[PDB]
Amino acid sequence: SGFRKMAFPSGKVEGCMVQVTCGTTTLNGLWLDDVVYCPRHVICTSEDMLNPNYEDLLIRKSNHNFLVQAGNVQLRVIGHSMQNCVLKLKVDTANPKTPKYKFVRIQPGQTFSVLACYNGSPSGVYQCAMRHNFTIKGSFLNGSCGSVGFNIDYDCVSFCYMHHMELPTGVHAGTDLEGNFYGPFVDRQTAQAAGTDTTITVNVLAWLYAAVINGDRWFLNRFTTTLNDFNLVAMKYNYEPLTQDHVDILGPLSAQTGIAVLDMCASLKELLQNGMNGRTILGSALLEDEFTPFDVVRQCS
Amino acid sequence: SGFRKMAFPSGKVEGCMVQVTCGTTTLNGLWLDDVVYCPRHVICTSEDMLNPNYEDLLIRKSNHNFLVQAGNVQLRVIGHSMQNCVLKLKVDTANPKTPKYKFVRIQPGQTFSVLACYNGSPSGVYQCAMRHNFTIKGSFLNGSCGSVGFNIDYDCVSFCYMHHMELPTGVHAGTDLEGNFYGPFVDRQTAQAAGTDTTITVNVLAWLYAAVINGDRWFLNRFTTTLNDFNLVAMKYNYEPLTQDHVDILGPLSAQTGIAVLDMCASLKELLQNGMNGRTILGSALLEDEFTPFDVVRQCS
Ligand SMILES: COCCOc1cncc(-n2c(=O)[nH]/c(=N\c3cc4cn(C)nc4cc3Cl)n(Cc3cc(C#N)ccc3C)c2=O)c1
Ligand SMILES: COCCOc1cncc(-n2c(=O)[nH]/c(=N\c3cc4cn(C)nc4cc3Cl)n(Cc3cc(C#N)ccc3C)c2=O)c1
Repeated sequence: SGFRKMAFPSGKVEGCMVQVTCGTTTLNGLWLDDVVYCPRHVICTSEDMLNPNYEDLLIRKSNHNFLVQAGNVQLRVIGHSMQNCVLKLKVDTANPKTPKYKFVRIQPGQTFSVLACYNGSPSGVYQCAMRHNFTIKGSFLNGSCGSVGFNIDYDCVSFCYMHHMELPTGVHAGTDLEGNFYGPFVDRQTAQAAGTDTTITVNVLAWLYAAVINGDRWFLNRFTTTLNDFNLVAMKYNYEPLTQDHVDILGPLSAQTGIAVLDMCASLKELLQNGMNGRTILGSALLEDEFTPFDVVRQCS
Repeated sequence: SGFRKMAFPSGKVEGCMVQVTCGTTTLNGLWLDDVVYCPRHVICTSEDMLNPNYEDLLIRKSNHNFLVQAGNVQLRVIGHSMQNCVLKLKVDTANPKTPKYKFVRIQPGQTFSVLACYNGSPSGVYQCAMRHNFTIKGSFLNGSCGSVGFNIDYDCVSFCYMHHMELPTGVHAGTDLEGNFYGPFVDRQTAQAAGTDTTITVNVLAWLYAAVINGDRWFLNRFTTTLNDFNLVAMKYNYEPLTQDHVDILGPLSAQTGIAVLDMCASLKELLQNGMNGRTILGSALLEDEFTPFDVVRQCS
């Protein structure tokens, strides 16, 4: 029993973190086979960071301008190129610790583990969700750029996020490992703002099922509702509209608990309209939306 | 910016997890140098588990009754002994991945990372705190016995917890790595109950400082209080009494935020007496007590 914000074991990724330095600008990189991936912002000097022309800055560099350190071992850079907002540094040694891996792009509402790193050294691991506005609410300090987000399935690491910057609201923006930003953000020092966000409804319902599996039942009721009346209430509370595919994905949890999906939606409507009255669910006093149905099944089955 | 429940990177521990099987009873073990540590309950058959005499059960075993598997490699058991509630299996191969390590026992209110494992295979990592009643609120399913809790300091893994059982309330009990239980629990199938718990006050104040560092300020006030009037309110809300050593430990966070410790205690008193009024702190609607001052400093500095 129990339900926690659980990350994937981080070892497979720890073995790929390195430090990349260009001049006095430094950040983290990801070493897979004989390639090091990192944010292209590393080629910026202090005066370049406000409004850089990255093609211009890159053509003025050569391989020896990039110092890559894996532990204490310096890796020799033998090629460089730019791929969207990521730099690819070809090195003369293939990383012996390379796991099986994939570069995947994720959808809003999906979760992943983040390995926060500084100076190429991993410091901590936690779970994140990609928000509807394509930001993540991470925990990153100065020097964390190039830290990666990932999921693990059968020894295969699917990398989905590399961290670039913090926005003024304190949330985080980055790219997939192909260098393409999540959301309408650019790697320049402009005051950029995250768009409006919404609550991920299917995740809240998955978490309510997790609560039932773990013995919190107080929010259940004999009421039911229709999908459209539920969505009429969701809209009023800034919740994503629930779709039939969402209902479908919740099928397994519904079966294992014996609470029909639209019944649990009736529960959620009541919770949105009346609050929790000093009561908690799985140790939380608000409705949690950063657990996917898959996350719930993994921890509760 | 940002504040998350952050675990230590788990790789150093992943390299030490193995599976231990005795008859048809199986669980996880920890392989360090040429020794495998695991819960002694593994020597119990189904009929032994209710009321076992472990000395009797152990003397009836020989080395070949223990099957230890590290990945697909079977490790040959060459000695066995019992140390309190842990079994030590000497194997003929020293684990090449052994990190620098220590066996330490922790105090209520201290936190640690848990690497949840099944069949010797790590599945997830999360942060836990040792409660005042010596339980932890973990996330463990059947087969998780032998999973370990740890902290990491400068490449040294301090192991502090090995998981044994779930109590009827769904919280978790286990031992230090010397085999000595945290709390008044025994490794037998008796209905055992966790004693009363309290809220860890110094941790709540540390978390309020984390909130200020991250820009949540709404709960601050010009009020102040004395330690004893604060404690008079704490007692009423089942909070641990705050001591001068706690005030001392909060010194650094107080300095970096410029909010005196007893000022923040005035804030906490107001929060306990009036609640939060639909407002949140660091994304939570209740007062969080599983972050130590050290945890806060690590993530916010
Ligand atoms: C309470 O803490 C508040 C700060 O927290 C943070 C959380 N996440 C990230 C950061 N962060 C950083 O650390 N560096 C950071 N620029 C840098 C500054 C540097 C100074 N030297 C010597 N070398 C440096 C390397 C970088 Cl890259 N930029 C800005 C940024 C980074 C990238 C990338 N890639 C792309 C575009 C931008 C505008 C940032 O946003 C800070
Ligand atoms: C929603 O889930 C509810 C269950 O969640 C859990 C969370 N934590 C732990 C458990 N758990 C388990 O997994 N096994 C478990 N006994 C076992 C049963 C087994 C069957 N075979 C084939 N082999 C087994 C090995 C174990 Cl050890 N015991 C009980 C227990 C274990 C130890 C140890 N060491 C010492 C004393 C006791 C009484 C337990 O409490 C279950």
